[PDB]
Parts: sequence; C-alpha cells; structure tokens
Amino acid sequence: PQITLWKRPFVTVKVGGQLKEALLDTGADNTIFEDINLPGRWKPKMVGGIGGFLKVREYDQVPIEIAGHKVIGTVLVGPTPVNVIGRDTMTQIGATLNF
Amino acid sequence: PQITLWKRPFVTVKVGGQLKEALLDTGADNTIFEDINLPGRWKPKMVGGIGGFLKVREYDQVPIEIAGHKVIGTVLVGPTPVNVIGRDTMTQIGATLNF
Ligand SMILES: CC(C)CN(C[C@@H](O)[C@H](Cc1ccccc1)NC(=O)O[C@H]1CO[C@H]2OCC[C@H]21)S(=O)(=O)c1ccc(N)cc1
Ligand SMILES: CC(C)CN(C[C@@H](O)[C@H](Cc1ccccc1)NC(=O)O[C@H]1CO[C@H]2OCC[C@H]21)S(=O)(=O)c1ccc(N)cc1
Repeated sequence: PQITLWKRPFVTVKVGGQLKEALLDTGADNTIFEDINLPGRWKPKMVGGIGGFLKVREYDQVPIEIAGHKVIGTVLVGPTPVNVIGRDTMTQIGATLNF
Repeated sequence: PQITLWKRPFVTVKVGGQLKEALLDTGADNTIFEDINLPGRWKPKMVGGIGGFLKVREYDQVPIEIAGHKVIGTVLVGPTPVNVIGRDTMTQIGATLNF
C-alpha cells in the first residue's frame, strides 16, 4: 500500500497470532503493544518518549504479520497509550517514507 | 526522496529563519521543536506521548521549509527531547508510507 497521513496510519497486524491494530510510527525505534498477552517469560526493558520513561516487558522471537508480510521480531509490551509499529519492524517489511 | 528506516529519518528544516534538523515522525500528530524563537502570538497546548504529557506553545501559520518544500501551518514549541515533523506538516508535502 501507499498510505497518506491525513489520519493516523493504523494497520491491522497479527502479533503472536493475535489480530491487533497499531500505528506505523517512523519516530519509534521499537514496536510496542499495550493490549496483547504473549506467552512465556519476558525481560525488563525501558523506553523513553516525549513525556519520560516506561518500564516494558520485552518478548523475543515473536511472529508479526502486516499486509501479507510475516516476520519474526522483538515486541515490547508496556503501558504505551497506543500500539506502535517501530522502525525495527518496518525495516523488516521494507516500508519507506516517500515524498 | 525514498527514505528507508534503518536509521532515524532526520531531515533538514528551515523554521524561524534557522536551519534545524527534525525527525520525520508518522506517529506524531503535530510538528514540535525545542528552543526556537517564533514571532507572533501563541496559545498554550498540551501533547501526550509515551511517558506522559508535554506543555507546549502553539504558533499558527508558521512557514516551514522541509528538505526544501515550503509549508505554512502549525508549529508547537516545547522541551521535546527531539524535534519532530508530524503528520500535519507531512501531509502538506504529500508524504506517504509505502510497503
Ligand atoms: C507515541 C506516538 C504516538 C506519539 N509520539 C511520537 C513518537 O513517534 C515518538 C517520537 C519521539 C522520539 C524520541 C523521543 C521522544 C519522542 N516516539 C517514541 O515515543 O518512541 C518510543 C518507542 O520507541 C523508542 O524509540 C524512540 C523513543 C521510544 S510523541 O513524541 O509522544 C508526539 C505526540 C504528539 C505530537 N504532536 C508529536 C509527538
Ligand atoms: C516552555 C514553553 C513551551 C511552555 N511553558 C511551560 C512552562 O512550564 C515552562 C517549562 C519550560 C521552560 C523552558 C524550557 C523547557 C520547559 N517554564 C517556563 O517558561 O519558565 C520560565 C520561567 O523561568 C525561566 O527560565 C526557565 C524557563 C523560563 S508555557 O508557555 O508557560 C505553557 C504552560 C502551559 C501550557 N499548557 C502550555 C505552555
């Protein structure tokens, strides 16, 4: 797809086999979800955004699918106010910003 | 250009007569700069991100030149950790996400 930016660029994403939606966010280094329950242990990680920091749970080798592209990546789970697909995942699906 | 996302997508911007650098951020609704001095009246606003809220000043009808494309629109000013170009500005230059 070729997505304009008049509205927030949410995409359908299946993460851990669960159908969710998340914002394609070129300003985010990492992919973060708030409304998923992933299996197994996780490791503590911290991320920093506009208003300060959050403690997140880092889950590794998680399957992610967007627009037919299935990849294996790192997913953070934490109190983000909105699910975001970061550059880590977007590079895997070959997304670019164009103008 | 076509911008891959292996590194943070910074672009050169001219705002308030000054050359600045800012992150092209499709997860940001609005453009925000730190420490730039704009003429005219502003209104107080708040923006919300990961980690909490940010107090900013909103200036309207601000010319911005983004990697050499002219736009007139809203510019927020406040202590963001990184200057961001948001969707409000990127829609004015026809930016799209492609995958
Ligand atoms: C979370 C988004 C929906 C909103 N943010 C834009 C976002 O792209 C920020 C943009 C950003 C970038 C750096 C620092 C602060 C904010 N990125 C971000 O928080 O990323 C975090 C997750 O991955 C990590 O990598 C970058 C920081 C971590 S935001 O900075 O809060 C924001 C909110 C409103 C406006 N108008 C402009 C920006
Ligand atoms: C920095 C501005 C973008 C925001 N200002 C918020 C304010 O808390 C800032 C917070 C602030 C200020 C500067 C840089 C980062 C953050 N403080 C401030 O101006 O303090 C002044 C008095 O001491 C002087 O030296 C320090 C700054 C000067 S503000 O214009 O008054 C403001 C207040 C409320 C809202 N909603 C939106 C904006």
